[PDB]
Amino acid sequence: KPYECYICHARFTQSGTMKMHILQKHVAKFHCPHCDTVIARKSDLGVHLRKQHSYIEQGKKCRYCDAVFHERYALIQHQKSHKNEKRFKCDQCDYASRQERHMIMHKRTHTGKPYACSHCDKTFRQKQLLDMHFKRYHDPVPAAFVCSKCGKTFTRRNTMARHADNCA
DNA sequence: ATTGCAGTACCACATTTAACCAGCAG
DNA sequence: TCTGCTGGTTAAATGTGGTACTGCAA
Ligand SMILES: [Zn+2]
Ligand SMILES: [Zn+2]
Ligand SMILES: [Zn+2]
Ligand SMILES: [Zn+2]
Ligand SMILES: [Zn+2]
Ligand SMILES: [Zn+2]
Repeated sequence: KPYECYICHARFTQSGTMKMHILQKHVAKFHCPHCDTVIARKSDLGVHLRKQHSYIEQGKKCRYCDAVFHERYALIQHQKSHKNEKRFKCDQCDYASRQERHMIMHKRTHTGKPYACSHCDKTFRQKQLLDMHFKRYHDPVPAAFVCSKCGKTFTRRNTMARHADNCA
């Protein structure tokens, strides 16, 4: 199918689309009257505001918040007020978590320890991350953390680092 | 010197979603 | 030709999560 584009030899089925390629490469508007976005093609602006800016009859709720919105753009934009913010406040105590998983663990301290070692009568509140009890006690290598140059060893980086600050 | 615990930092992997783009009917 | 739609394709942001790390207080 013709017709080849002269500067760059597309490759287009119909002339109108080819001239569209000359316009795109080979720029253009358009700016959504309501939001600050810009769209390549006008028809794509059409879809943008048939999807972001149509009145939704039953409002949607924020994932983190109690705000409802009847506009999609308004809804997402709001969820912005929640990004990189502590979005999971805790009812019993004033601790807040950016991620829910953490909120669940914190809860456990208030609502008491369902992780249990197979080999021992030990229950760990947090997730497996405390089944590293398993590595230490049911014992397949603690980390060295060597200082320089005194060559001393520490079981923890931070302590070693502090020591390294003033050593000879 | 240390460790366990609660909670954070870091960094990688999986998901979503909104514009792109070609082609099309009217 | 011209205009407005589409469905499927493409990446950037964000959710998800593993884990090493930390600060605190035994
Ligand atoms: Zn060209
Ligand atoms: Zn808009
Ligand atoms: Zn909200
Ligand atoms: Zn709490
Ligand atoms: Zn055990
Ligand atoms: Zn040293």
